[PDB]
Amino acid sequence: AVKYYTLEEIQKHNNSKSTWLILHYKVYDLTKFLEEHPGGEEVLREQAGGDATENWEDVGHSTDARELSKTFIIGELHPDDR
Ligand code: HEM
Repeated sequence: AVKYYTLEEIQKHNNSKSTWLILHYKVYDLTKFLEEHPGGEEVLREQAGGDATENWEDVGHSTDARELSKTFIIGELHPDDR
C-alpha cells in the first residue's frame, strides 16, 4: 500500500513543530532532522510546506546525503497534484 498526501495538507506542516516537504513525488518529514542538517535548519524552514525538489538538486547534495534522505519518507504526493 501507499499513503498519499495532497499539496493542500502538506502546506500546513511548515514549522519547527512539524516540517514536511516534497522531493519529486515523495513526502519527507524532516522535523527531527532540522537541527541535525549540515546545511543548517534555516534553509530547510524556508522550504517547509512545499516542493523543494529544485533547491535540493541545485545545491549539489552528495550520494551520502541522498541515501540518508530516504530515511525521512512518510508517503507520496497524491497523483492529482503531480
Ligand atoms: C531530505 C533531507 C535532506 C538531507 C538528508 C540533507 C543532507 C545534507 C547533507 C548530508 C549535507 C552535507 C553535504 C552533502 O553530503 O551533500 C547537506 C548540505 C546542504 N543541504 Fe541538505 N539535506 C536535505 C535537504 C535539503 C534541502 C531540501 C535543502 C535546500 C532547500 C538543503 C540545502 C543544503 C545546503 C545549502 C547544504 C550546505 C552546502 C554547503 O555548505 O556547501 N538540504 N545536506
